[PDB]
Amino acid sequence: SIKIKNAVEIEKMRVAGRLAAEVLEMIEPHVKAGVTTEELDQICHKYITEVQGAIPAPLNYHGFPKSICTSINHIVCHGIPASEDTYFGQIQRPAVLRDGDILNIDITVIKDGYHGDTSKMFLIGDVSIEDKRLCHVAQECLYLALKQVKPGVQLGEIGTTIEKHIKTNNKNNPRFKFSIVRDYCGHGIGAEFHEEPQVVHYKNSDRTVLREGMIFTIEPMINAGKFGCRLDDEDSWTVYTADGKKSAQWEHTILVTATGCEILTLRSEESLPRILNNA
Ligand code: NA
Repeated sequence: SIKIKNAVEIEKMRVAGRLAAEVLEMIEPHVKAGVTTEELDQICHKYITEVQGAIPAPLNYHGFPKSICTSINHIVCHGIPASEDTYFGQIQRPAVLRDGDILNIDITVIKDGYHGDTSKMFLIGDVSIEDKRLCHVAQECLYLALKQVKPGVQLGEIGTTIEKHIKTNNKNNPRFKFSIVRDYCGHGIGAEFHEEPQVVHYKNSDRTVLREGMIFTIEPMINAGKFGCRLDDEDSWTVYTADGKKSAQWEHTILVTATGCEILTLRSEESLPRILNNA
């Protein structure tokens, strides 16, 4: 059943959302060539627990071995912080940032029983034009989906909007053609991490109607190659592009308002309004 948050729950979700954004703002100066994902995990864990008085959800509730997810390059999602680069057979399982890398840091914070879920891309040193375009177009996908959100809109319009943007990108930029990951989706979020509904990022005809008070994530994963993914069966978590090309993701937790949406995880650096009037 999809939850409609009451005024008290919305305020707690606003606090959780800001805390999750704050972690991403705090960590930025630590993100650079030669730092391990393990170090970033230690700094975030300590900040979340000691400064925010909050909980890292993945470590405590999801059976994740660390506090944050750190996905580099061809890792799509659920990269595991570590101190050393390892291998899944022939596939690199990176842990140490290099010039030219792209990194997603994925933060899920709980404060007073409510969740804030967000992620962003960081560009490490001099990143190629193709990697910049991938990160940029993935963020455009999130931002354009947000512009469609208001009461009465069918859920399928989110993925339909994202796929329309990627189709246009691919028609206009044959050198920088992208695909949408199909295996992972956004989701209702609140008192529980995984609530209804499921939010797919590709073209679909889901007729679920958005209502004021619903809270859910939009988190499109865009691949520089084909859409397919491969799960690390050794560590249970790491998801790779099946073709070894890079992948980028941006996520916000969002509240449906009377006329649009509120971006609970908005960061200070973003040129996106915290409250969109899409009416
Ligand atoms: Na990636």
